[PDB]
Amino acid sequence: MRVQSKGFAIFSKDEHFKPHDFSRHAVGPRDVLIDILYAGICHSDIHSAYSEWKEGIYPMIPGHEIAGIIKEVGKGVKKFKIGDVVGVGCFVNSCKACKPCKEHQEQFCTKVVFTYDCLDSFHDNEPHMGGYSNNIVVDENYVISVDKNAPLEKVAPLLCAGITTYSPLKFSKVTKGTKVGVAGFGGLGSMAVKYAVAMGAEVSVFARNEHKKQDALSMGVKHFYTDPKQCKEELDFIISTIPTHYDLKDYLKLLTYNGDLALVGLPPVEVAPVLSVFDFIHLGNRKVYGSLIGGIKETQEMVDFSIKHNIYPEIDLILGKDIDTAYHNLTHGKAKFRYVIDMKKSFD
Amino acid sequence: MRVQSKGFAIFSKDEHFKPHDFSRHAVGPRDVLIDILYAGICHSDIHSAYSEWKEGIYPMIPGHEIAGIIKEVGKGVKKFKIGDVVGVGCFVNSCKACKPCKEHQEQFCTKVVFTYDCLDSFHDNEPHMGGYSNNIVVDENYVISVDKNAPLEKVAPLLCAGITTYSPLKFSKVTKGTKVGVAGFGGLGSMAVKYAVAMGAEVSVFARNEHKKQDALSMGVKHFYTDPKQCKEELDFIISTIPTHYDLKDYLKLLTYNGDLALVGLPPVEVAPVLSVFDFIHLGNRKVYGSLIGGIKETQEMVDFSIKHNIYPEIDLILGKDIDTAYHNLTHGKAKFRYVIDMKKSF
Ligand SMILES: NC(=O)C1=CN([C@@H]2O[C@H](COP(=O)(O)OP(=O)(O)OC[C@H]3O[C@@H](n4cnc5c(N)ncnc54)[C@H](OP(=O)(O)O)[C@@H]3O)[C@@H](O)[C@H]2O)C=CC1
Ligand SMILES: NC(=O)C1=CN([C@@H]2O[C@H](COP(=O)(O)OP(=O)(O)OC[C@H]3O[C@@H](n4cnc5c(N)ncnc54)[C@H](OP(=O)(O)O)[C@@H]3O)[C@@H](O)[C@H]2O)C=CC1
Ligand SMILES: [Zn+2]
Ligand SMILES: [Zn+2]
Ligand SMILES: [Zn+2]
Ligand SMILES: [Zn+2]
Repeated sequence: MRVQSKGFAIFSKDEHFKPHDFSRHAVGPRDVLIDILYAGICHSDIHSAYSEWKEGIYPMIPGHEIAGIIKEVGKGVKKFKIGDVVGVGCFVNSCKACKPCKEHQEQFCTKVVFTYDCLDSFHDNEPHMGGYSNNIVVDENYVISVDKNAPLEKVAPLLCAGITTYSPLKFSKVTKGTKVGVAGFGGLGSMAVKYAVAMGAEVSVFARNEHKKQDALSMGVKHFYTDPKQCKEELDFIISTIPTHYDLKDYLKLLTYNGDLALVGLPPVEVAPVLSVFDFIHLGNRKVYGSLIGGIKETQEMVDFSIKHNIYPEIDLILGKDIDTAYHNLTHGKAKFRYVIDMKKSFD
Repeated sequence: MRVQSKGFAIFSKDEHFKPHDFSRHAVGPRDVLIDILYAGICHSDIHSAYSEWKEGIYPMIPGHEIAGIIKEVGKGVKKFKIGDVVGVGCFVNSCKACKPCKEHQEQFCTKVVFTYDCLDSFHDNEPHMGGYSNNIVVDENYVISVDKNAPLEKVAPLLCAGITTYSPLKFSKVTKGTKVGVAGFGGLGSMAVKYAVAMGAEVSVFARNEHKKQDALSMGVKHFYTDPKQCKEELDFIISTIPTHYDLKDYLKLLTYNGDLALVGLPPVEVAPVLSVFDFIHLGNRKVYGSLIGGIKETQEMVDFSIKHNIYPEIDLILGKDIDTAYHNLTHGKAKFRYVIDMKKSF
């Protein structure tokens, strides 16, 4: 039997979100049915909702920062029981037979099923629906285990903001004394800041004004800039989470010899920056790479780490009916860090 | 007293080379006068000659692969004597006072003087003339010491093709068992192969056809492709020397996790490939950087290493009057590896 669901859907790129009844695939012998308690809003939600990257699949239900409780399990499930506290991230399935799947980087699988705005090739190519909803059905190998005493409203954005920034920090070996820049001081940015500080880094933040400078300082940030040109120092590592137009050269030039610039931010495609061969050679010996989310394994490692060291996103709790207001704030320079939807209260 | 010279000049971006008489600044107290014996031809000479990157300064005398013999020294010269065999690469002066200068990366000095197609601010902003000529006057700190018995025609291209490929291989710590790809099998491509092979790497070459497949095999190349999509394994390190349009993503996607793509090739600016943020993220965990020539100190080390291990470019000797044919061959797929001008025989 298909699982009945409800959530907050957008029907085309210029409309408002509305309550939407729908259904998901039946609980298969390896699936679990999760009741969703908290749903983080990521800026990827907005880019997808508005078709800023590509043409979206509508009706769309975004949200891929999911924290909840296991209500039901398929009969072959071994990794979870009813009552378990869990999280779901940016994808819910992959082919499990390719090189990326075998290397625990399922996010690069060519048959990866992202949580929303993506056809589910494992269920007759039906559109997958995200986390702005009351439940979700996920193959057990894509579910993150969460400590039952962790604050669940704070856990939810670890599922995307947390892994996406944790991953390149570890990949570039950020450690004690590493000079780290964080460009874009929002949901991902503040997680990058917290992890780099917990890792022993000396952290610089680049924002567009000083509205959150005190929160930066309170996080242990050593330099706060409102323009990359103000930074007079060479950095070893920079993570750019910027979701609007900018010039990659302004950051690449800040790096020391053999420094890394890790790109996670994803502006709309028509304004997204590029680097040419001439740019790399002019600013030579400074390395650039991209990072996409993380694998299931490293996502589990990151959640475990974050709960252990009490490293959580700064969140503001809202209801499903506030989604349009949250998206406005996030696109007009009015947001703080993460918004999180209290899904139980939204569905009274 | 200005030094008198002659060589082979282009007078605008769409013309043929012509014999040209000209003069150079006098031998200053830290300068040496060098008699040019062999002048390597670099594709950078063509891009500059043809204004493919920016507005050229004409008349222009390219060549930044110079081997020769010191004929005079200024009175304050302390590293060189008359008779020393030496090389000159892509630049002839710098501020000496910035941080790149001090860290032996003079090629990044904002006041660097490139060997040609560049105004020399140390000499009243006059255009500097390169190596397609009988002589050159260079500050001694920009001159490379060359073993007096090394084969000078094969030394000349070390001064640019050598350092440019040697530097990123060292920077990326290519070593025994590293899987290395080299894209564009021409002057820099062949040097890069020979270094990587000498360093014990497993080497793949990427060309546009198989005309030089047997030569790759001769040099110890393990795999030869005519399309990057042919390559079915992951590479630790790729150096791209390509001077025409291509899609960077075809190479980036061949790198293993934590692999390096090193960019040195510089196609005309109007068709220079780019990577967007979307490209990097879709192809995550694979690092890209550019490399520019090398500093003097690393250039000296590269030359010492090459000479000591007998690692030399494959060269074909030509006359100065054959410059246009050589440029033709290099822009029409008919070149082998490096052309070198036999300067003593060119006048
Ligand atoms: N796997 C991946 O690679 C992932 C990528 N992302 C992408 O990361 C980007 C950021 O996500 P999220 O953290 O949720 O975004 P949010 O808006 O929280 O944060 C973006 C931040 O960047 C600041 N900002 C915007 N433009 C600039 C600029 N030009 N310079 C400096 N700061 C700027 C914004 O502040 P203000 O507007 O108030 O000035 C805001 O604080 C999005 O494009 C999202 O799609 C997200 C998850 C995963
Ligand atoms: N410091 C720096 O960064 C420096 C950069 N350079 C740049 O390096 C580039 C190459 O220099 P050089 O080695 O002298 O050039 P040459 O022409 O010797 O060699 C280039 C090679 O690339 C091959 N080739 C051309 N297009 C492609 C393609 N799309 N895919 C694969 N192979 C291709 C050519 O073969 P064919 O055309 O016959 O198919 C040729 O064999 C130039 O842009 C030059 O300016 C040079 C010195 C220093
Ligand atoms: Zn996200
Ligand atoms: Zn797969
Ligand atoms: Zn300088
Ligand atoms: Zn050159």
